Amino acid sequence: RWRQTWSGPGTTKRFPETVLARCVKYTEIHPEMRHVDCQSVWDAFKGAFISKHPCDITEEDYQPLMKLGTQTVPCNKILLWSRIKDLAHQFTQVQRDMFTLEDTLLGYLADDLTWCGEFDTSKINYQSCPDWRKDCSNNPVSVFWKTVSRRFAEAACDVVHVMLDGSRSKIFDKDSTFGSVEVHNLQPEKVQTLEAWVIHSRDLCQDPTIKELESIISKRNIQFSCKNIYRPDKFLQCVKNPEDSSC
Ligand SMILES: N=c1c2ncn3c2ncn1[C@@H]1C[C@H](COP(=O)(O)OP(=O)(O)OC[C@H]2O[C@@H]3[C@H](O)[C@@H]2O)[C@@H](O)[C@H]1O
Repeated sequence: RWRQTWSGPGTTKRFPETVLARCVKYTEIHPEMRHVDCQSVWDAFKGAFISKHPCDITEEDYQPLMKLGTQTVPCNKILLWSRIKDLAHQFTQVQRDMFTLEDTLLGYLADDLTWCGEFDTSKINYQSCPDWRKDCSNNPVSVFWKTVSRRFAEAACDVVHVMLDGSRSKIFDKDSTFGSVEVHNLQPEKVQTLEAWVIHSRDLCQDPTIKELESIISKRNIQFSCKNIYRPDKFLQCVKNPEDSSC
């Protein structure tokens, strides 16, 4: 009452209604998902975490949802990112030069939301949810993202791009979802090159954590490439209008 069970913020208000509406909106826009039944998608989502202990969630819990959300993405146009979501989304919005995970049905449904249930009750917990660090890593949100990020990385081919935040302490972070899940699930048989865009001065492509990334991916038999983006404001402007003196 004046203290909560878990350390993290509770489930987003109107969670059920929100997921359902996002599904409707997504399926009206994208024609190849125009057949999906959103009620059953919701049912599948619910079934992954309702009445389950929010610290004992597994990837199998989410397989019904994964099956319903199966989607073909252009394998050579994938954009990954770490800790730099705003720029990555503004970029893909211009002319769909690339696809991020949130441009998929499943990524779109869950983006920016929090959720969890309770053991031996079918109630949603609007009070609090497990914190990944203080409480447990096997919570419904962390497990959802690990499962979908894995499959998304497995679908990539040819040249794969990643946006990284050059202002952070660790530009490449081995403990992030990109560093711990996506880099290890790219398929060397299909992926020719990983190219990083370091968003800002110095040559950050010489930064020690970037040399670590290069070494990791080279040892997987994948080529590594890196570019500095010194002025992200100018860069976005060039994407919208490559017809510019500055560009
Ligand atoms: N889009 C997305 C996402 N949205 C929320 N979370 C997440 N994790 C991963 N991704 C995808 C994976 C990668 C990397 O995303 P990252 O920034 O490196 O992840 P982090 O470690 O900083 O997230 C902390 C916390 O937030 C969620 C995670 O589950 C975590 O619990 C992107 O390309 C994207 O496709």
